[PDB]
Amino acid sequence: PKPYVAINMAELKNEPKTFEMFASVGPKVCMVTARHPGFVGFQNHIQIGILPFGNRYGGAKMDMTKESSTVRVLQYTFWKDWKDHEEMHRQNWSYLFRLCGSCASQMIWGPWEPIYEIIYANMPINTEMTDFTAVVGKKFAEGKPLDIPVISQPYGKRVVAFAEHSVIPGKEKQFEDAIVRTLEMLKKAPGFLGAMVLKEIGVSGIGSMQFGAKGFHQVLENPGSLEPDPNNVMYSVPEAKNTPQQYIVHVEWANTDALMFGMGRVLLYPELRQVHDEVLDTLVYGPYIRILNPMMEGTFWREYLNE
Amino acid sequence: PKPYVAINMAELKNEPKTFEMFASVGPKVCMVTARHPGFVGFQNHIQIGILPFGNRYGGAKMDMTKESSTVRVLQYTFWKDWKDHEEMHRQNWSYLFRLCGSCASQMIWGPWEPIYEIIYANMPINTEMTDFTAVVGKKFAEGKPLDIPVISQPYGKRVVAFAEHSVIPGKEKQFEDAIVRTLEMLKKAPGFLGAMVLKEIGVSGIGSMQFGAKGFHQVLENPGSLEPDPNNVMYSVPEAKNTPQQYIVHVEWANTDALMFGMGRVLLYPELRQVHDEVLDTLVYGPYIRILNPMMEGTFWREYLNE
Amino acid sequence: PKPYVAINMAELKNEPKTFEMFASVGPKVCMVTARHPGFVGFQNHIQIGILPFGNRYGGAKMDMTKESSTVRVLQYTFWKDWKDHEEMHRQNWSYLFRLCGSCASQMIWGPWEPIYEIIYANMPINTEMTDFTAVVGKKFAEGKPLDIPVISQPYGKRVVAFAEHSVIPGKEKQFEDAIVRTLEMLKKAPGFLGAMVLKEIGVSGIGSMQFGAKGFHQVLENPGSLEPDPNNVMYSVPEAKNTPQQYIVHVEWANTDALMFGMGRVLLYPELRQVHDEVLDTLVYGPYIRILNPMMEGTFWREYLNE
Amino acid sequence: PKPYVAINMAELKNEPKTFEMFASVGPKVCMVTARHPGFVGFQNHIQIGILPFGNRYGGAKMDMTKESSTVRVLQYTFWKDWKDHEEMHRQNWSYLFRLCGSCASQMIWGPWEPIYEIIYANMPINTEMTDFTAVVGKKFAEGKPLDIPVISQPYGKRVVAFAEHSVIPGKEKQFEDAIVRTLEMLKKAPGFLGAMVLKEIGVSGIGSMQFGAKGFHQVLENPGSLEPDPNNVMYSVPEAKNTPQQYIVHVEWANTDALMFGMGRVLLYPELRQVHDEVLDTLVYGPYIRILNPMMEGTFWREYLNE
Ligand SMILES: [Fe+3]
Ligand SMILES: [Fe+3]
Ligand SMILES: [Fe+3]
Ligand SMILES: [Fe+3]
Repeated sequence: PKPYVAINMAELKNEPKTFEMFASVGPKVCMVTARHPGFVGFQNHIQIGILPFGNRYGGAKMDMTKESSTVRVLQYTFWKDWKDHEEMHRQNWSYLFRLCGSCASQMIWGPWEPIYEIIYANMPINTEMTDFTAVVGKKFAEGKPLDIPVISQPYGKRVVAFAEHSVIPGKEKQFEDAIVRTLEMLKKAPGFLGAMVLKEIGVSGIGSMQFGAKGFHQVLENPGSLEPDPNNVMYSVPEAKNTPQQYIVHVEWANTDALMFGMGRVLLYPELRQVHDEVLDTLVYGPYIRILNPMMEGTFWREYLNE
Repeated sequence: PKPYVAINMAELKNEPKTFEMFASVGPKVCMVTARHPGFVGFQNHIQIGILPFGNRYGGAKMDMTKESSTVRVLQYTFWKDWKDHEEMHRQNWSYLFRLCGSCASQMIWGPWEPIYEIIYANMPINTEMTDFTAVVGKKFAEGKPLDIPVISQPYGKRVVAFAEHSVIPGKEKQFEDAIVRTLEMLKKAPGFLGAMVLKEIGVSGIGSMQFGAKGFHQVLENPGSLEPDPNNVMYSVPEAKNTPQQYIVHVEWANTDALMFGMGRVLLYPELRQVHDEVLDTLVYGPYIRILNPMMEGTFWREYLNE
Repeated sequence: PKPYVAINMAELKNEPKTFEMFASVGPKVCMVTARHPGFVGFQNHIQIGILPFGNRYGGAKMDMTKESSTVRVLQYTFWKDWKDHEEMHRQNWSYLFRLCGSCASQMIWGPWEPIYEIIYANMPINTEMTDFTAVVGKKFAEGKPLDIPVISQPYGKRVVAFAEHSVIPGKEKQFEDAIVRTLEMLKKAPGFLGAMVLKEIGVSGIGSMQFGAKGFHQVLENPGSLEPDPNNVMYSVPEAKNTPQQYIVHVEWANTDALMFGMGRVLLYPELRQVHDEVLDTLVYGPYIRILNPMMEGTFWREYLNE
Repeated sequence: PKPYVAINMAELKNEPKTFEMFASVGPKVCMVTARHPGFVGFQNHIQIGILPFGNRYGGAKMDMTKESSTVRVLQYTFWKDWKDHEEMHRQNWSYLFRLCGSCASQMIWGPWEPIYEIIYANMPINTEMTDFTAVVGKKFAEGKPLDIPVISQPYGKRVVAFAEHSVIPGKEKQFEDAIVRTLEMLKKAPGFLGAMVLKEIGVSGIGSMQFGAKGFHQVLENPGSLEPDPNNVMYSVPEAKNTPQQYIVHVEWANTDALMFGMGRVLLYPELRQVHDEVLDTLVYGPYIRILNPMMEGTFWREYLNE
């Protein structure tokens, strides 16, 4: 079934010490989240650049890692029910806060953790290049050759287009119908590895370290080993849901060229351009497209999705 | 009277070429906006850093300009009626679009231009250190020594704390009452040069280059001298107003130390901490505090403000 | 069905500034061409070298990019009807001319844009190495394993042999019959990714910036933002068709070794050599073979071709 | 059938001279062992690093080869009957001892050669990327597409997780049941190339150069060409079997990322975590996971395994 998605967002200094603590702390956080039975997996991204759209963002490029002073992370966690995420955070607060707190020395902005429902998904299981022979064999044995997916390689060996959209109030239905039509046509592009549409349903205060006054002072005053009152979150997840409605259109690609010209198909192929024009007519903000590298992931979230 | 405020936000490459075109294009844009009789001035900022809040944002410091790969600009324009801003853009579209278009090669994100109402303002006219003798003389001659302001130096010789807040729906009145009480007490801090509270009323589609499909293609395809159809904006300013409600708390200071410890008074002075805790209890997001340098400005906006 | 092909040819300085504007202007031109419903895609090439034929062109080699002072571009655009190309140019002249005009500082020769009919095509859809599992699955599901193509990777991950021929008047039928026989046999060579034969039907005056006196002076005198009169083109496309008849034999290959020895099959394999000798007997000029890298492309032109 | 496994372990100086004599002497030893008809193959490993488990072993990383002063070897030889191994050593002692003796100048610890029975095996034949077409063709021809394996590339082109476990006396049955359930689920991870569980049955005294007093002095006093009395080994293989019972869990992976996150599946996937927790409850020591590179191997041992 379709899981819910929490996306933890933050911006940190682009330096070795940051990536070192990614390697130490990251696995720990993931292991703690896996204590909850509603946890079905994760996909953690580093932003490597921004899609320039010709020279609309002429200062950007798809890979800005060698020049950027900061690094943005987007950590997806997947949940059977979005309430599982909230429960997991509270049940494991002593660990999560202290783990996430150790990132402080590198932090510039965040954490900020919106919650999403998946309203459309065409996402395959991941496989390594070593796997495809056994997959093909099994699918033919089952008489289901149509269920043979593309090869979507895990652990940093593909790229993601993270397209931000906010929609004019009242035009949500038009956006959702048109974007699904768009993605159904987009899958013809070479190197297309899957797409899903995420619709924000709210924000996790606790995941964003957004407390009332009491928790705010505890966060600021913390020596590192004393958690804020997790009960001092002043709003529920849906209470923080944004209007204009926010969506993420998440599209995966074999490589950044396939991404650039593949996403470009909505501009370059007249038949698809006409369909995607219906998406553009609904927007308050966007499309703004971040280029992401899915480096650390628990690939079994796609097994839950596709069962 | 209180003007409305448009704030044009963008992120550009932090390099000499960016600042060179600031010097060339900036004045032109300002001269064009001054064509509209509703224009009462401007205050253009560069972000120089982020308030770290101890080590809450331990990767940040108040002046990150020497290390940052990007520069964020926040360009305030002041208007008798916010509709003046929208009309100005449309009436002078051929000039403005082609001027702002020349920034493309340096752009990474933006432009994004929310519109605000001022719900509280305690902001003096600017004066240079050369002016204060005449100001003192004039005010005593008129029998109005209470009207002698602090010395708030224009053109990059003071700093701004730009504090972002979003508020839980239903708590706006609690937020506004408490933040005004806070700022009324905050003005006692040494080096305090004024404060105002900005409340978002919407977003300018045209100022944000956010069009329907037609305008979107015209923007991407533009050689530099062909404006998109300005009539292709699909939403009004109020249709894009965010819920949760967004506020900017804008506080000006003599220098970055006075800023750090002055803003810090809301944490460090128990009486004020109690008042400001009422603000904290209302928030979905924030406070997130950007450190700004007001470099280019038309100081007469404060003359309109203070009559 | 078979589309018509326009090939825009130009020679520019081989330096970073040229490739930077390829990246800036290129996408824009492509987005503009896609405004016309008869546009079915594109394939843009950079020449990387010349096939030396042993030492017939002993000063040449297949990759001369590190030593050449110039770079030649060959930009294919594909059209349902060749008149669509002409119509597109005229309808979008203000954008196209200003876009192409910005290349001026790097230009040494061109643009020159002959138009071609395709008289033979054996060209597969492009696929990334990630795609083939799904393609195989789909074709077996449909009971059409013979329709499983070779893997022809898009976006610079294969190479093209661009073979220029001009034919003795009266020998066109012999050339065409023999070259098709040749290519039908050539497809047995390892790493063969497809072939097509293009027959010139004329030249686009507007795409070649070839006007009468009025337009000529407008081009020379242009500050960059004032298009020449597009009605000052003095000849129709067929009026410029060359006699001797010109052809392009366009053959795609996995890599430059497969290209060299694969094309060489028409000299090295006695049975194929006898067939290809019938081609050679018809020539006024050629074969002259440019080595091309297809870097930027709209791969959906092959979907139109093979539907 | 399942062969028995002898694993020769040693630690040597990490320098070119060590690898040079690996290349000279290594093949010789393998040729001598192949004199015995019970020999069914071998898989020789170099340890390239240690799995850090987040920062549990924070001084370790998966590839420590550029920094380490030593290199550990683990040389698997496979035998129809474990007694064949003992027989081979004694029958060919003059060659083996003089061959292994030439390693002396580089040795820091070892040799130590435990013997194991395989209690679980899910291990495919090796294939190069060049082979899979013919493999697929053959299996479909035989009507057995389910017997198409993953591509497990020989000769250094994959990696091994070498997981050491020792089990509480009385808990061997629980360990063995749980670890098999674990590995049966683990095979779902991307890039999983096979697994087996080795259970120690004893230690080869002769393979470990562990003699009585007489042989000890002969070893120490040897000029290089005088073997110790091979009959002076004072214990049989089973007499040296350890309690607590020792196991090796041997898992092969496409690459070190697939290894890290794949092995990590027993921590990150809740369903598998519950199963694997039953393994953890039985342990005296471990899991300690060495990262191995299978460089030199006789791949036909897997043909014997899978018949
Ligand atoms: Fe979370
Ligand atoms: Fe504006
Ligand atoms: Fe053209
Ligand atoms: Fe041995």
